[PDB]
Amino acid sequence: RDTEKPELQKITVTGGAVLEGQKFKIYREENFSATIEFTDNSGRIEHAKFVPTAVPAAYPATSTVVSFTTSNGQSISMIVPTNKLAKDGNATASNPFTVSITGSVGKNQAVNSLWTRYVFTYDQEGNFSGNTTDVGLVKDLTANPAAIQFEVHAQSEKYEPAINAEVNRNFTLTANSGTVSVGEASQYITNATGTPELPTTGITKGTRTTYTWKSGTNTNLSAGRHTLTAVVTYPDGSTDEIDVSFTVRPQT
Ligand SMILES: [Ca+2]
Ligand SMILES: [Ca+2]
Repeated sequence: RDTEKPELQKITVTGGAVLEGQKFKIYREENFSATIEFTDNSGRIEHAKFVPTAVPAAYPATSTVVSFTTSNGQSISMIVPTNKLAKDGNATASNPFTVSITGSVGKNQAVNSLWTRYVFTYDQEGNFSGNTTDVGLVKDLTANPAAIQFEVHAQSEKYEPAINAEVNRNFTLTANSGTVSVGEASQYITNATGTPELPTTGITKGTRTTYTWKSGTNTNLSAGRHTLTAVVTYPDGSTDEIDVSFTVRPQT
């Protein structure tokens, strides 16, 4: 008889999260999705569930869709395709049993917020993936292979604004002006080469990236050299600040 536990083989993620082992590092106001793949030596998994603790690890049972709120009307969902359970060959290396995760986190959810959930799969004999350890109690995500975490990060951690090299910042005054206006910050700012394109909208309706001059910035510049600070505010309200040089010369 089968006395071998099903085995979590692989996790994949897409969109607004980064995977570190069993932890999903999620940037606010961005959709993400994930898959977790399991195999069993029998080739068949009978039950699969997501639960908030490890207490019911050993009890074979199935969940459909479970979720939790993440502020700003947003949520994370954990989904089992239950109609694929309890079929021969549904959990082989070439056809792993796959559960999905999808959602997003609202801007009002604090940075470093952390949720723990547990995913269990069961073969027909009732052997289960993972174990009964409470990773909160032992302060160690890795102590239970069934544990997964969702950790909230600021969009400012993901993005790196840079200066658009093609836009002129060396100005010459006209014949009869003491100043020249630098105008809008947005014309000078882009994403650093090889880093993610800056967001436009968030998930919360009405959220969007802004490009402004830092409070206290004078924008009508007289002759000389200047350094101005531009503020990129992401949809989640976190910010990068980038210093931008300008030169103002008199007309000959
Ligand atoms: Ca088995
Ligand atoms: Ca940044």
